[PDB]
Amino acid sequence: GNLAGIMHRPDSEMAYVVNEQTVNIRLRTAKDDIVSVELLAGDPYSLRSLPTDEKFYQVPKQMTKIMSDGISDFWQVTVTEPKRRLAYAFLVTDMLGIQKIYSDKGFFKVADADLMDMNFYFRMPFFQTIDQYNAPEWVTDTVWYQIFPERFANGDVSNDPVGTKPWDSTDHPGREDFYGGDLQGILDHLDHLQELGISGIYLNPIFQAPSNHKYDTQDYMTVDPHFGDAKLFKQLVQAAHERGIRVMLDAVFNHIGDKSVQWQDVLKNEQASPYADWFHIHQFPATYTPTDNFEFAADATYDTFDYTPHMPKLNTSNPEVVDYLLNIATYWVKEFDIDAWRLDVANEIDHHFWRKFHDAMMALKPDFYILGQIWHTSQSWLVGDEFTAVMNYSYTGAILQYFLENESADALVQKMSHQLMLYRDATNRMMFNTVDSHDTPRLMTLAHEDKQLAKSILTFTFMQPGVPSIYYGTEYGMTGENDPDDRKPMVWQPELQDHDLYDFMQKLVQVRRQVIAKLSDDKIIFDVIGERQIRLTREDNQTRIVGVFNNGTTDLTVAQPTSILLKTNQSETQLAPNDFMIWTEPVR
Amino acid sequence: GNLAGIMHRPDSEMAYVVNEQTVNIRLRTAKDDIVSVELLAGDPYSLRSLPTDEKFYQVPKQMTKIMSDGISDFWQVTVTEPKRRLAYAFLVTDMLGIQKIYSDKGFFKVADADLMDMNFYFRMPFFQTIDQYNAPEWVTDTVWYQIFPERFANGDVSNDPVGTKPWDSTDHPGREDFYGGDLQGILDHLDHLQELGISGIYLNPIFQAPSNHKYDTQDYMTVDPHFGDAKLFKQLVQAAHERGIRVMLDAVFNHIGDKSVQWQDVLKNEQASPYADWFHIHQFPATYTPTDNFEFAADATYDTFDYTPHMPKLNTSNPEVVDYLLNIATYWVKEFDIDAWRLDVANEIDHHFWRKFHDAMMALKPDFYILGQIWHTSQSWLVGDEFTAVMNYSYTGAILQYFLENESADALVQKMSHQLMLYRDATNRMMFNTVDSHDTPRLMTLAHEDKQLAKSILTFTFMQPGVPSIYYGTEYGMTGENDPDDRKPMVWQPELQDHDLYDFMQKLVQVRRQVIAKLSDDKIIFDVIGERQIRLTREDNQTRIVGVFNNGTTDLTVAQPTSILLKTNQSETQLAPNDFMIWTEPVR
Ligand SMILES: OC[C@H]1O[C@H](O[C@H]2[C@H](O)[C@@H](O)[C@@H](O[C@H]3[C@H](O)[C@@H](O)[C@@H](O)O[C@@H]3CO)O[C@@H]2CO)[C@H](O)[C@@H](O)[C@@H]1O
Ligand SMILES: OC[C@H]1O[C@H](O[C@H]2[C@H](O)[C@@H](O)[C@@H](O[C@H]3[C@H](O)[C@@H](O)[C@@H](O)O[C@@H]3CO)O[C@@H]2CO)[C@H](O)[C@@H](O)[C@@H]1O
Ligand SMILES: [Ca+2]
Ligand SMILES: [Ca+2]
Repeated sequence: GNLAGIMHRPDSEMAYVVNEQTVNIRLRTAKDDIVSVELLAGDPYSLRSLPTDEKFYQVPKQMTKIMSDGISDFWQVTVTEPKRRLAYAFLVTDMLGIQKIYSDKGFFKVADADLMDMNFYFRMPFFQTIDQYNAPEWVTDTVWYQIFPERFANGDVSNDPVGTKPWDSTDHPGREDFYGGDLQGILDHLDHLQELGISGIYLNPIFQAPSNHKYDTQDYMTVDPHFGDAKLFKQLVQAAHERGIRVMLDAVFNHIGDKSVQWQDVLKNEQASPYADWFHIHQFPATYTPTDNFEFAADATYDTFDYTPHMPKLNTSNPEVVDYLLNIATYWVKEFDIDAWRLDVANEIDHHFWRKFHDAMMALKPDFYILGQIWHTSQSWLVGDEFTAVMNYSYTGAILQYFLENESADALVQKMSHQLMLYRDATNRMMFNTVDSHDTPRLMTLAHEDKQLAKSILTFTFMQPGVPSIYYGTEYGMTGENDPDDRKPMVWQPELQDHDLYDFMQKLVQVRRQVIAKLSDDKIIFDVIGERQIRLTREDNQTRIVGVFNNGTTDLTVAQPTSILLKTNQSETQLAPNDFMIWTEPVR
Repeated sequence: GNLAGIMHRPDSEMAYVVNEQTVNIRLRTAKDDIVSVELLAGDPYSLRSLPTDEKFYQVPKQMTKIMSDGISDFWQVTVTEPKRRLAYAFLVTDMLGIQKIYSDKGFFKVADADLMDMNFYFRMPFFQTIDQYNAPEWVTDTVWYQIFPERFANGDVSNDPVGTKPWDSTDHPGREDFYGGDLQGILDHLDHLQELGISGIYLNPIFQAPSNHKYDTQDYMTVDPHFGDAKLFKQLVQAAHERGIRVMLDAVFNHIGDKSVQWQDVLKNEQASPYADWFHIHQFPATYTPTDNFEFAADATYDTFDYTPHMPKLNTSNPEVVDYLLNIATYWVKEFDIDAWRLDVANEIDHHFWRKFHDAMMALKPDFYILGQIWHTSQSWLVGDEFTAVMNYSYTGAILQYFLENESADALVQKMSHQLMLYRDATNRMMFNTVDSHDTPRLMTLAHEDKQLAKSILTFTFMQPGVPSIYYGTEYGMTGENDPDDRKPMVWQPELQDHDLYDFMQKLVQVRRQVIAKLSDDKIIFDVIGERQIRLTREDNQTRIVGVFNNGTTDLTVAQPTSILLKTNQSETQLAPNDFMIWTEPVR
């Protein structure tokens, strides 16, 4: 066997507590190298303390191969142990029939393994629910809608910025444009969101800031006055909740704007500022050389987001900054009852801070949802003591690459399988899946205005374990290249809206909320059935939902399903290129 | 190449912060499968934000193969980055000359890799010193001596337990014997410890408890009155410090004794006890069926250490228990100035508690030493936010197995290499190495009274990266099987002491403190030079210390060293079986 390809990391996503008496254990092996894996497991102390002749290693548990990423296979088993202490090792057999035991002490022939010594084994020493990962159940039933508030609806011309342009969804916005969108506009169109079927709103930043995007915060404790005021924000959250819609705000804690009181004080007083150590200033006075790009300087004497001199990095190791940020985080939850925080640039703030943030939020609301914006693998923030989930950019990015280019279905399934095996099972169901946002090109533009392709991408994404989100205007087919062109004014003129796509999105949201979300602890299966042909299955003990996606260049015939949920061809048996068909069937 | 054998886990012992601008990065590969590894690394944002044509991936950094465990090879490189943000990927070339890039996105041909996309890469997103592992420098210079206080010296007959036996180092103690050892006895023999050269004392538990070992605590806030009182303990710590000797106490926080006020209250009041939720009680009244073994019950209705009904497990998730234990931990440090805590059964207490414990201790004493007693791999407690180190049972156990049985030198070197690559480099230098203790058989008994073999084991262990400890009486050749026979009264009668071994131990302690501890960031090298023949090298930029160990059945000839530090044969060139020779030489 390929022993270098076998690995178990104790106390990780490969060995974790599910409830007071139950753990999940995983093993990695080299792809198709290992034929079977059994777990030897039980209470460590039982071996030499109990008077019985029976020993826990005499009764193996079979592990199941659950996924492969093309390089490795992943095996899993659930174990229950009333004594809430577990010692375990793996019996691995390769394709030639060579069996070894793999433990914390390495690889052995069974005959050479010291199976009576509790210290031979890997350990889950005591099952600690205080240390475990917990998923808030309400997220399961959510479909999110992301609003960039400057561009969703102008409900009040009287708060418009100077220079506001006429509302025109066909514009190509510049970086510094204003169109006057605000909180009253969101309130005015809650009916649209309820009719679409969404159950969560994700807002980009709404606190006082000079820009149209408001990531360069001036005051975290004030709704930007071009958007509204505290009374109006409270009204919006209550109106959303009345409609069964949760609210997630954007926390921009990595950096502050340079027009904040704190940064202006540093500019006035230099190192004698009370805020000097709230930042990362290498040389005083804090300075930079301007360039023709507002958002770039080569030589700022302080750390910044990216290279922009207008977003000085906050020193979140400073206890005064920790207290300031936790008071902000607490204020919006306690006073306005929001349901979730989306954490901007979350990876660049330290774990010590995020553990304090987690503890503060869960003390206010045990079912709070904490979503980190991170584009790369995020294991260290998803143990159970920091975030609930991250933006799932790597997962939706792989889906986009498959549909928009010509890679094999095997490649896509390998990438998705790799992603799922990075994290605990419950974590995977909390990941936030969006195919576009205020920082990437729009779906309809990536698809070159091929609506069938757009529908395929959305449907495939809405079948995945994580929770889906719709970026405002996707439901009407809005186009746009990357920022700022992905921030067009929302299309409210019916003559400019794709009504067929809107009808489709209503149906797809209902499949997600009424069928997918109501399975009970389901299994997902990825089957490559042909060249660029994928069968996706989700199934519990009662119900199987199946989606077939034909993204090759030939027609595909499938058996006529008895209960079709959603399809794009008029046929009940034929899929043309880029067609799909979703159906449901009882499990036999 | 064996791609299934290649792995990098970001934000772990494979990618960690050393100081504000510097990180260490490791890669695992299959043994001898990969010929070279280069790191491509730099500021993620530089790729698209800087106006220069130069890109960080155009200038690779070579990684060095530092260790192999017989299954995998491990590669390492240190990276400095003034922007304190790092994106990185690995260029790996196998034995056939096939080169691929390995990143957070998987394996690629270089030509297919999206090297201009910061999200292609693994990430160290911002270098957070608040999250890093820190090693206290003073531990570097320490040699510990472990005292089991009931058995070290009776300095006061007036506090002896009823039934105390005459002091006789030739006895085989029973489980419930008392010999009257106490704190005044330790004070009385500090001269012996200073003459031996030790610089740290590790005490087994000293707080009020009914047993001879005192792991069944009755009151954590009181020195056991058969050992002494608070005034005497303060005197002992001050006298130890005056001699340059640090003090480590044993914290028994997993379980309490059944004669504690808290457990007795549970027995009196059942679930109406104010302490009911300080424990893990499944059924009230808390009960068990006694057996002929005091330390065993099959059916206790509450969780216990092992299966002993006299050590109910504490519920360290309960905030009242957390506060109680942190107040104990703080009291002995603040009021008596101890230097370290050794944590009994540390793995069975939750990480949430240990993070609070760490924060409390470091707030009192930034250089505090926190040592966990854990027999299995301990990665999750050694990140930098919980313990400093653990008891290094797996490492010294491998050394014992080599010297006492007949395995190959390759096997030993593989096991030690595996251990070192589990942890950060600084952590490895904080691990606590003892070849015996109050829970295992004595060295001289394991060696079947072969003093040359005992000397070999001690010398080999004292050359390792971790800090060494001597269990009381090792320096005079005390014998003993496992507990209780490893707890004989200390041998103070000169006619019964091995004076040659004592002289040897003085010399070995001086080699450790005057030579090994004073190298500056050294490299350790393990060379297998023959059948059961090992050359161990430690070297910095000025000094190399070399030890050769001949544990085969033939004579071994070595070149005459110019500066021999320690040897067992009278020859300066010949090692007989079980001889060793340590020397020092300048690096050329
Ligand atoms: O002026 C700089 C920039 O500010 C705003 O960008 C924010 C993004 O909108 C937000 O989603 C987040 O994105 C960054 C990721 O966190 C980071 O890891 C890396 O991938 O870059 C992303 C894009 O910059 O954070 C930024 C900063 O708060 C504003 O929306 C942009 O128009 C503007 O260019
Ligand atoms: O009455 C039970 C037992 O109590 C005392 O044993 C302690 C050991 O001395 C101490 O070092 C520690 O050892 C345990 C390890 O933590 C645990 O992981 C596993 O390896 O078992 C070890 C040995 O029991 O803890 C125990 C309990 O506090 C006492 O010294 C013994 O004589 C007595 O048998
Ligand atoms: Ca407006
Ligand atoms: Ca005494």
